[PDB]
Amino acid sequence: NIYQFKNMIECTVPARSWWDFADYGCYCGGGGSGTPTDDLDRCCQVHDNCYNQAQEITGCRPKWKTYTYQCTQGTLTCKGRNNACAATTCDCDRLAAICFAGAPYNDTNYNIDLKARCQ
Repeated sequence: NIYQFKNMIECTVPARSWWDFADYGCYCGGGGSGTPTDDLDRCCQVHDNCYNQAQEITGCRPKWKTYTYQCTQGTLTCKGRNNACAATTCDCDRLAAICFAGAPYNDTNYNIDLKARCQ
């Protein structure tokens, strides 16, 4: 669920408040269309698409599905006790958190005008 995803981000990117990723570019946070503004935005686009794929699983709701994962000593892991839905969304979240940690963060792309620049 979103609470867990937030914690994954805090796990992989300790040097930044997770809020910095809540409204970035065309894909991070609200909005899910247009051309990704940079590498970080591409991470969010992939995450968006991943959730769309997971929701094709019967009764699978990415934003609310509670999965089993662990974050210790710099390692993020999705546990083996997850059913197909939980396993899928945990992986979507894990890959995005890892993607975030290796992508540059440009302050100029934070809180941009989605209606005007993401068409």
